Amino acid sequence: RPTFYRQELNKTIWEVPERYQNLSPVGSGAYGSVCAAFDTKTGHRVAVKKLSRPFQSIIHAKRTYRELRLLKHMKHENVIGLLDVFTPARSLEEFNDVYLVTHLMGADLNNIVQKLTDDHVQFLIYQILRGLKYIHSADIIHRDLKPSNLAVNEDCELKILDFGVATRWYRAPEIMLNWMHYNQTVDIWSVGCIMAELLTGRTLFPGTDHIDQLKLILRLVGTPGAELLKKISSESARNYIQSLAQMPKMNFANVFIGANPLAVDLLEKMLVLDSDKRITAAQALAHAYFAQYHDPDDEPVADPYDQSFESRDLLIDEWKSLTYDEVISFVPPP
Ligand SMILES: Nc1c(C(=O)NCc2ccc(C(=O)NCCCC3CCCCC3)cc2)cnn1-c1ccccc1
Ligand code: NA
Repeated sequence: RPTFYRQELNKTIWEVPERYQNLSPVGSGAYGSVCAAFDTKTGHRVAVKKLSRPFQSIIHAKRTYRELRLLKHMKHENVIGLLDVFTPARSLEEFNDVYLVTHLMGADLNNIVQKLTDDHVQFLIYQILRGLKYIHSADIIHRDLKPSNLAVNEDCELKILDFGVATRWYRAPEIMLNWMHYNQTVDIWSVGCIMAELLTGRTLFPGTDHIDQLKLILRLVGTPGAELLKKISSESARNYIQSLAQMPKMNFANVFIGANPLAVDLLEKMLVLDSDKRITAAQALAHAYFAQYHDPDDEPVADPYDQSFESRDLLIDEWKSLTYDEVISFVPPP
């Protein structure tokens, strides 16, 4: 077990291994309680996140466990990974604080987007889809993909993260309200909204609320057809839909005027209202738009992820003990 040192940063106490030096708060609360640090083991800059009141309630304790399980799972170039997790505690009874260490990323896509060049759009969306193929293969759904959850270094290498840009702007209509029926392609909707905004410089669906959000979405993609309406089990949802004056699907070529026609064709496949018909991440990687980058031998799937804990109703100290187990069993990447 390593030697720790104590300091106070912008109102928060930080007890970290001497391995991590030169701690400097980043963002403000945008990312949580996060410090840029120098990792003396590797000679790389890292980010250290100290979880806030991780075991204050059952729900905090389960969120803490969930975050650590997800982070320990992720082993892909386009997904944030866990470099280290540590507690200053020497025992479970002493255990109250959880620090996570990741790569320090350069900028988010919110603090980048001005238009981008079509080549930079191809590469960034390619990497998002490559990461999504990976987490979708583990039956993980991001559910809050948006530009602030995407980080990109000066080299344009991109990682998917979740720090949690209104979420509603990027959210699939089927999970805008009554979230009882959806699939992995809720994330593909979000990618379509992100790609549109990289191409145009403008939020595609800047809804002021959930009702304005659905209105903007149906304006572009049209009101549900007969085939989709047959699949809506919520009577309230059906009554809302069928009370709207009918609207045709726009020709996306007439909306994204001047865009690469292959980018427009991929947007048409991502922003399909019917989630049964929406392109998957694996399918989208094989789309002609990514001809320059697609390598079907270098788009790996994930190991299976046991999310059986999500269904469990446990006490604070149980979630705490499980979290402690995961800290102890952590094996750093080589
Ligand atoms: N602020 C940070 C950090 C940071 O906070 N690291 C620490 C950090 C800790 C956790 C996460 C995270 O994602 N928890 C959820 C994990 C599982 C999801 C992964 C995705 C798929 C769905 C499951 C993220 C970060 C690193 N770089 N920058 C940074 C960025 C831009 C500019 C300047 C600095
Ligand atoms: Na979403």
